[PDB]
Amino acid sequence: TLEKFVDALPIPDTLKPVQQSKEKTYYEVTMEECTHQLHRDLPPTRLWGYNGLFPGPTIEVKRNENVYVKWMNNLPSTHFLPIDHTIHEPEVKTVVHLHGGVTPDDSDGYPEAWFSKDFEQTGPYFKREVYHYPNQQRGAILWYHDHAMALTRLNVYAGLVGAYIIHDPKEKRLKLPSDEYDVPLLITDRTINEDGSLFYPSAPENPSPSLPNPSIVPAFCGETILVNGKVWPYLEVEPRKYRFRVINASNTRTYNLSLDNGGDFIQIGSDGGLLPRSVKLNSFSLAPAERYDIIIDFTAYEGESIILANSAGCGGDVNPETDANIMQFRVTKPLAQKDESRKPKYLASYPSVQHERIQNIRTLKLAGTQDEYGRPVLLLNNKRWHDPVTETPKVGTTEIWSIINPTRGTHPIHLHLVSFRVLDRRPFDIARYQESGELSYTGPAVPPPPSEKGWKDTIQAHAGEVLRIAATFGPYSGRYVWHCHILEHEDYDMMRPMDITD
Ligand SMILES: CCn1/c(=N/N=c2\sc3cc(S(=O)(=O)O)ccc3n2CC)sc2cc(S(=O)(=O)O)ccc21
Ligand SMILES: [Cu+]
Ligand SMILES: [Cu+]
Ligand SMILES: [Cu+]
Ligand SMILES: [Cu+]
Repeated sequence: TLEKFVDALPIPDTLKPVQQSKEKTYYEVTMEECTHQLHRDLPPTRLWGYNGLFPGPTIEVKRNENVYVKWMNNLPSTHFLPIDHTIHEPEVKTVVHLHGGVTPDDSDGYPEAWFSKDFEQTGPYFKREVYHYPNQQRGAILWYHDHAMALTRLNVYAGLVGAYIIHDPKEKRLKLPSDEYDVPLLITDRTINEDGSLFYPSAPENPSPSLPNPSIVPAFCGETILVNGKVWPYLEVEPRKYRFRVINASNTRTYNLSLDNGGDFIQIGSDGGLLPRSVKLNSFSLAPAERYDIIIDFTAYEGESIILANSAGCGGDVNPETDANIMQFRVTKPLAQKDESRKPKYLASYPSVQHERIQNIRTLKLAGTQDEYGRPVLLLNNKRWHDPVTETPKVGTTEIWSIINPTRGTHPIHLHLVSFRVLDRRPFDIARYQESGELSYTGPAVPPPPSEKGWKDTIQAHAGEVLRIAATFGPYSGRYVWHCHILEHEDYDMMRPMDITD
């Protein structure tokens, strides 16, 4: 296996606009098949990249900056990863979703607003080529990726991901580490063949001969961990405070991260922006699509090599030699200047300041059935994607969603458009729920830890629990989605439409 910590961490370039004025910023991003070396000892890997880059370029905006991005498909007409034709027209369909984006519906990248090369064919919900992001939201770490119906796991695995950072200039005063000392970390697990080509499985192992070929799989666990498009890389840092925007851009894998010298992370931010108060943590779980905005203070570790480690298994216990490792920091870079950054305690106003009336309470179950080939089909509330819409909140109103998970594992549940608050989690009797539908608690409600006291948009719903969240649906109305962000689940078929009505 590949030797750890021999390639420098790439820092993706910030995308430059094609046109910019005070009224409007316009970008163009083209999806391209490209080859890049993922490790010193591999031949170049054929990938699909935004502007031919993996990850895609980092886009940086200000709060309320009036942004447009023409996302274009210039990919080949055939995929290179295995497509299962029985879970759902051109073969290659793409659509770009800005995850976390407070976005009008027709710029949100609905799964059925896909487009093939040069927009030759378009899905039935396509309206526009040039997406509009008015960015009328809290400063935060967002990220962009493909969201095409029934291909999301493949197109994302192929390399279609990037970071998108919204900067609110009212946050400048906190003096958090900035510029060179503010670094995104997009984490993606991959399996890589000897010839350097990506491996994505064609079928579960020990395929029942009942199975079609290719067959979707319910979960994907990569052998190797990349950050910013390199296998187990190293970052030289100066002995001072750094901010990192940590984004789990992996298909299935959840990470549980720590520093091997026992140092602390200082979490300043969640999916939806700055927490009200910074939190000192030794470790943290980060499931697909969650983001953690953290300060790491390398001040006291000059000269040290410090591994960002991982304790969470994927399909097994972590292997100390492989997936127990993420990346390595080397505190050997000389100070370019005095560390004037800060790690304040007092970051933002609490979400609990808000007093909204509860218009409605939805009860949603995570469940599934079995198809004609014997495979698990994962379903939100026992509905298929294609069934008539049932989650129909009214614009401007607040709902509590109770999410009941009687399955064996966690699902990271994600709602488009909004960020939301975490109210609490509560264990329940699974066997009883499965036998009779009746909901009996085995213990009291647990409120969120401080990490979850701010704004979230992707939230881990653990097994044998009920999770309650509270969201205000707005400011736009329209047609959006909600889904498990395990892409293998999402595509079959753990994704529903969500209509925010007027
Ligand atoms: C429940 C969702 N889910 C999986 N489902 N797939 C299943 S469950 C299952 C049971 C049987 S049985 O009934 O014959 O026993 C046969 C086939 C099955 N398959 C098909 C292969 S695999 C998975 C891994 C992780 S992890 O990777 O994050 O640890 C997380 C969540 C996951
Ligand atoms: Cu996403
Ligand atoms: Cu999203
Ligand atoms: Cu799931
Ligand atoms: Cu989504």
